[PDB]
Amino acid sequence: QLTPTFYDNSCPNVSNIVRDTIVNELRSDPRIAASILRLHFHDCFVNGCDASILLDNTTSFRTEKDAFGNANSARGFPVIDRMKAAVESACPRTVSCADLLTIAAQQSVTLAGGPSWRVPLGRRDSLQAFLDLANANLPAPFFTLPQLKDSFRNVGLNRSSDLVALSGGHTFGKNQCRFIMDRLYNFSNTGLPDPTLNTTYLQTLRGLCPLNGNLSALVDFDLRTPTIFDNKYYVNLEEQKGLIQSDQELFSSPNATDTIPLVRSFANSTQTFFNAFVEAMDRMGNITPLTGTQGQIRLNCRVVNS
Ligand code: HEM
Ligand SMILES: [Ca+2]
Ligand SMILES: [Ca+2]
Repeated sequence: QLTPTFYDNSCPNVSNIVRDTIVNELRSDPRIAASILRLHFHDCFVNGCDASILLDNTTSFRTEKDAFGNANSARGFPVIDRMKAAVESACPRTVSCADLLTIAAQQSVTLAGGPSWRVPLGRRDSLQAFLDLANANLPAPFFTLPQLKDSFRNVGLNRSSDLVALSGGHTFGKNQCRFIMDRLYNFSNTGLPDPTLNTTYLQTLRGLCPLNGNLSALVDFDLRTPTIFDNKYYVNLEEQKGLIQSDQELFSSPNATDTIPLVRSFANSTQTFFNAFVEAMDRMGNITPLTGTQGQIRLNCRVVNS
């Protein structure tokens, strides 16, 4: 069983070391908090939160970094190496990369203005990476609501609250133009924009992402508070201003009978959202972890110990 007090004796200052690292990085890169939270999400959705995503290529297995959901998208790996080194110095061979990334995700949310809580700990590190599983398990922005629900259920999160609350991670961070081009100019081969996208916002997004333009150009997920972790993400959905298809479907999909009330509830109360986010985050952080003597305490998050 994972427990929040796992390192209270072996490495009491682990959380503080992680926090300090993120604080320093944020000065030069205000996007790092969002990036780190996303890394934890992509870790947990593939064989569980086992730091499998942090592993680099080997001649026996490919890195998840080349998955369709990670390539030229996932970022912040050097920052993780930095805090890991700092933690190894303070507490040699004690904190697993999987736990480190979980704490980093929680601290990132808090630093961005979100809720503060102690995450369950005790996870251990994987002995391999899973590229095929990542391509199969990571959801895509073009998924319909039923597909989004299927993706979450596939990894163990059955609750619509899990999906709606965790999608709140899009209250900050960046998104490439490439992922919304269809919504802007030709959605579902209709030759028309996605009707669920607010027409005023459509104009703005088209100006940021012109047809035949730079597909790698970045746009803010939350037009209200781009770098602050708050419930504004849901207020946007209510006004048809969710950035990607998967965002707006939580409120506009024909299958959203169960998610609409959750979206409204989170838009109406920050407390309601924050409570749900912590609950969902801990549930996601509890997906098939390696514990006890299973796996290892990786010294270099990029490679399995030898
Ligand atoms: C429900 C399905 C989800 C889909 C389809 C999805 C899709 C995406 C896409 C397309 C991007 C843009 C990547 C890029 O342009 O490079 C992204 C970014 C991001 N996502 Fe999600 N996401 C989902 C769920 C989540 C969850 C559960 C979290 C965390 C709790 C999360 C946190 C983030 C963050 C913070 C970013 C910004 C990262 C950065 O700026 O570096 N996402 N997501
Ligand atoms: Ca993983
Ligand atoms: Ca925000």
